[PDB]
Amino acid sequence: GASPSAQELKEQGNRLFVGRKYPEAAACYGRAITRNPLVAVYYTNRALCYLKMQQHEQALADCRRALELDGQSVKAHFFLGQCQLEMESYDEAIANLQRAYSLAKEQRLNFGDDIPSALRIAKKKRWNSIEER
Ligand SMILES: *CC(=O)Nc1ccc(NC(=O)C*)cc1
Repeated sequence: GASPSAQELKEQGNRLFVGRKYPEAAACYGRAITRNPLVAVYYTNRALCYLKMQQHEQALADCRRALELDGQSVKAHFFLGQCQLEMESYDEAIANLQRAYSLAKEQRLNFGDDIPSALRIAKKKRWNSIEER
């Protein structure tokens, strides 16, 4: 009988995630959330688990909750944008990826070419969507 802290469950979820045990990692992050539900990173951790499993509605809800808790979160806007892109909500996806870019610059955070690459892909898939449909 030990009940772990939220941070311990987060670390446990990280190890499960690296092992590609995403349902188990998601459940770990969920148990961290119940212990401290005001911590936005636990929600973006779980949202990435759901994205790996193509659970878009759950990933969307976690990203939106992370933004309620931290409206300036680069990660929440980025994974929200990715989720929306996979759901083909192209204009919302691009707008959230642009917000992630602007916030990362404001916050002095280096993500290499991650955000420009996501933006370029999102725009190209949007245009391809239209050039066909
Ligand atoms: C704890 C840890 O290493 N997590 C982690 C998160 C994300 C990724 N990369 C992708 O999902 C593409 C690797 C490891």
